[PDB]
Amino acid sequence: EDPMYEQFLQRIQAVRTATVAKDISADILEARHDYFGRELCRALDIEYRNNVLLDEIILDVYPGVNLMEYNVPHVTPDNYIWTGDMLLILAYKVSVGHDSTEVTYKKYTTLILPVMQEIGINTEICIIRANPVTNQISIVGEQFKRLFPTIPVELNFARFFELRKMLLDKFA
Ligand SMILES: [Cl-]
Ligand SMILES: [Mn+2]
Repeated sequence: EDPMYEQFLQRIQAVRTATVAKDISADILEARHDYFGRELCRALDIEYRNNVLLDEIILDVYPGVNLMEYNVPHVTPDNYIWTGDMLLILAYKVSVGHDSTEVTYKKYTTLILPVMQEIGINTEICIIRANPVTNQISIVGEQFKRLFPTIPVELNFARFFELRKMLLDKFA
């Protein structure tokens, strides 16, 4: 009787269509991504956000920026850390493979770093990935690994697994 679980259960119970069920599956994958981020930020004593506009990040680190003379792409990374000298752009991932990591890594690089270079904010793209089966944590970003060499998260993706399995069983 978690509310998140009960609400997915109810939709899986209700769904008749493979088409509508695709949306439930994506929402489960999203909720799983967000649970990892929430837990990861608690373990690291860093502020949890999910999807902050790049414009909002620039204004927090440098409120005096003359924002009007930059083309700021309207991307929403998962989170960020501003140390006072470097900006760490964070994305969370829950996956067994690398591909989603490499896709996002390149997306964030193409879209964030150039305007940040124009502004003069030292920025680095970091991705943290949880394997939902083994609970192994893979990190990309040299400075993140320096700031957080130990990550004491305790994770449990079983509820997410059970929900997805029930969908897959409904639509063999
Ligand atoms: Cl994910
Ligand atoms: Mn995201």
